[PDB]
Amino acid sequence: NKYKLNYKSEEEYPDLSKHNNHMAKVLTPDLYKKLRDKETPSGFTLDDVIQTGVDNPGHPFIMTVGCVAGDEESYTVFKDLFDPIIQDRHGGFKPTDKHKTDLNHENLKGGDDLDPHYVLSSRVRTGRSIKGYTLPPHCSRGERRAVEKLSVEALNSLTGEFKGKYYPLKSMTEQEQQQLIDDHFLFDKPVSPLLLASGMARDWPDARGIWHNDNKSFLVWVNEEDHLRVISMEKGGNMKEVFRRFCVGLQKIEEIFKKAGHPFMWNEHLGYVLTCPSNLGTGLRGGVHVKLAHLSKHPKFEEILTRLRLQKRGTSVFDISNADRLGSSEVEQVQLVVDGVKLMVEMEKKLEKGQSIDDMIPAQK
Amino acid sequence: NKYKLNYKSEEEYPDLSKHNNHMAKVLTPDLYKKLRDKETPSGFTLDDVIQTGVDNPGHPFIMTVGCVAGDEESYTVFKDLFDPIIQDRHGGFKPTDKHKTDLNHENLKGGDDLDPHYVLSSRVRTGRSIKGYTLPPHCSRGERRAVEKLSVEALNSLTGEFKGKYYPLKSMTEQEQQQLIDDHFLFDKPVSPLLLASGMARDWPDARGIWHNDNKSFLVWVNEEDHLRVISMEKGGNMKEVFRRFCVGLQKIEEIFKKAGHPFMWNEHLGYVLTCPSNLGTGLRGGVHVKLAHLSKHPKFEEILTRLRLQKRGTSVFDISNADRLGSSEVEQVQLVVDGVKLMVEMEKKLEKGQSIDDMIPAQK
Repeated sequence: NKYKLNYKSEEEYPDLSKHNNHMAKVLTPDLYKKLRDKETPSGFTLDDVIQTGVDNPGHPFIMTVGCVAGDEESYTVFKDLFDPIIQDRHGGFKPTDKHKTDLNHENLKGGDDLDPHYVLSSRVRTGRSIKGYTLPPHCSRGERRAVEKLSVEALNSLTGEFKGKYYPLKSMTEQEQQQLIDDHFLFDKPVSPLLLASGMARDWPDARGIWHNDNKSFLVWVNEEDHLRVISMEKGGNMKEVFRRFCVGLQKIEEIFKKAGHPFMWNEHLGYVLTCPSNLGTGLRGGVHVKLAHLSKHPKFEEILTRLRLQKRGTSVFDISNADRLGSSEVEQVQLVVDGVKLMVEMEKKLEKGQSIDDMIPAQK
Repeated sequence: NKYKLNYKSEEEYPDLSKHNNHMAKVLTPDLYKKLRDKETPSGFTLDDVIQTGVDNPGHPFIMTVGCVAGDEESYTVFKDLFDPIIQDRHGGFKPTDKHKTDLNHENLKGGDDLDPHYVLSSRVRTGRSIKGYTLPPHCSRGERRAVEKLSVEALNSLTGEFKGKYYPLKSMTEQEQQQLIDDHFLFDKPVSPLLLASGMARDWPDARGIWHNDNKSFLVWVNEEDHLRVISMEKGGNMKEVFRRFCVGLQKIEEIFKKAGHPFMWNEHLGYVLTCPSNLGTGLRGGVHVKLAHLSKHPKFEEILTRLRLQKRGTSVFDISNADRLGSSEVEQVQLVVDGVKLMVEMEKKLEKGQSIDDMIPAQK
């Protein structure tokens, strides 16, 4: 990435011509001129935020964020870039709005145990950053190793439902690796160019690794896209339990990290901070794998997804999850999943009977 | 890449465990400790030289250099790393040896017009760096654009045998591009991980481009692996003429660049400097495409290649070229090509007749 202030702003300004990303829509020659000479306490500059957006012009059909933060201070130092990108990507969320965090699983009160004939598996995942180290697109091997070191020691101390074991990618045996492959716990070097272009793939697999509890119901990936990626999963429909395991496991790693002088990066405005702006706030994606045989063929599938504020992705089973991140707490996001997936299983149980279905007005369930 | 001097040398030292590259053989904890705090006038550090070697452990069968220079001063500033790597890769070439350059095509005197029934095409290529800008793994868009700017204006002024036209990759029409594809003049974004890991692919295709004369006998690629890549080619066997066009065209771009305050990077010890250490000296690769029907099946093909000091690669036609770069001048390298390919066509004309063949002792032809 890197700039050179001996050069004129216009000589260094990126050619964002046929680019279709949140970064390219916001950058103007002035914004670059104004912020091109700044940098974070760690040496992270604007050229470094926008690099992956200069390299990846993408496709007109879909918009990527096109930029990353290498620090907790990148969001502040370069707020004039990030601010409008955050308001756009996250539905008008202003520079002056606040993000409420809610990990009291007891507040899911009104959320349940979804139909096993339709919900194959239930799952909640989030991403965390650790205060004190820079984010993956910038962190040094020393920083990476410290994050891995701190995490492994926290995880190794966990006990009971949370007792588990760590699996470094570097010295992984074929047996240890095939297991993880058919356990769905494995990750490898990023092939995505949006990921590769921000420089977060350097030194692979130094300090990267995989941790999971003995029950294989709780998983943590270390040093991949963000310092930590945590997941609570289950076969079936007990979303309450998946969220509760998730919440309790998170609070146990969080206090160990607090005590060591390294809490999860978090601020009243952005909630939990992570490397990609589209993940700010909760970093959460709670979802299910549902059999929507008829509903998915229905003309109003897309619209019903939108009004329930959920979204889907491949796997006639779909991976449906909440679509919000900033502006709403985790209890409210996993609440919308329980609600709209309950509704959709009802709708599917009607079409099975040749009956017509009824949508709800927007933003509920 | 990047380091952090607040960290202990051992916390930042790379895990070069099962790596098989020239860099990994030379780095020791002390060498890193000693040089990790240095940097070139441009900000280029050791983490930046060795990065592509930390990322690419490679294959035990073949050795890669595993490091790059982002400056003319990287070779000096980090001489303790580069020095032994250069002596190893280039056959004992000491820190105190000198490189003689020889672009007097008249000195090819004793070199000719190779057999057209066996030599399909003749070709000489080299790489150049332009003094004043950093090398591709580090250069900014501003620097890249300046190199492109300076080159295009030099090339555009050339006339006669050398009149030509420039083709930017950025605004290339499909017609302009298919032509170049079936003209064998086209290049695109690097897929090699050794290339991608040193950061030289940033901003693609900003400031990259393709230039060729009207005769399609002279070609220059701008801002790809090195600032410039120049090639003189021809169908057939007139190696004298391919070298002469090559030498004359090079001297014409060289004087234009001298006059502007930007000569080709060159020093009495390393000859022409380029981003990869394996290319130092001449950066030259003169070669031919030869029909070696019987000789290539011969048990002593590999050995005869070695004693002639040539090497081959795919395309029963082979692409045979000189194997040396540092320690020998260009006239001596293209001389070894004319000589050994003349010898090999003779050998092939014997096997065609059921006769036995005779090798020469090492380092000649």
